[PDB]
Amino acid sequence: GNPLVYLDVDANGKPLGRVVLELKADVVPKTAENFRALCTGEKGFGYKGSTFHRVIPSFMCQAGDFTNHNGTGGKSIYGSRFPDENFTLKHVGPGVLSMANAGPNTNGSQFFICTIKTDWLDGKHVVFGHVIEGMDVVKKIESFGSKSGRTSKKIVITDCGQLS
Ligand SMILES: CCN1Cc2cc(NC(=O)c3cnc4cc(=O)[nH]n4c3C)ccc2NCCC1=O
Repeated sequence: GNPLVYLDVDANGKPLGRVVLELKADVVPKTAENFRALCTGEKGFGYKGSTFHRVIPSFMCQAGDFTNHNGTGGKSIYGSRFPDENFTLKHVGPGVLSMANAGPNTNGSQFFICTIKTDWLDGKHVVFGHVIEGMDVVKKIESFGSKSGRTSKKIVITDCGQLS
């Protein structure tokens, strides 16, 4: 079945709790596998220790730049970028998990969790999962964002991995 993965998130060094994500490998297997392996760290790199560096209230929480920690970096398990697998899943509401990009076919490791329906991203960002548990954690993260995306607390994925 589809993987379940987790992100354990701190804000200013104190735990907020756990976000559990279902990865829709049934729809986007290549995109799901990238995220899964970055959660386990099994390729020797991944999300552990990295940050939510861009958080915009009433929009989304973005993370996954584990190389430069500022939005310029990250990489996939396949290489520095990989294609848009499909656009079948839509940005239907809060809790959607989707790939950040720098235009078509530039998926790496950066991703975002929506806190609203973001329909204008349909056909532009690859949706690959959703929050199973821990939306309260996502709302906390969101509350530490700003219009510019700059966070007002240091939001760190302290641990991450695969549950099933
Ligand atoms: C740049 C080189 N690059 C990495 C890369 C960068 C991004 N960047 C973003 O999505 C982003 C990040 N941070 C911020 C803060 C902000 O205010 N905007 N913002 C944006 C729009 C997305 C995916 C990938 N992965 C593919 C590989 C690749 O080409």
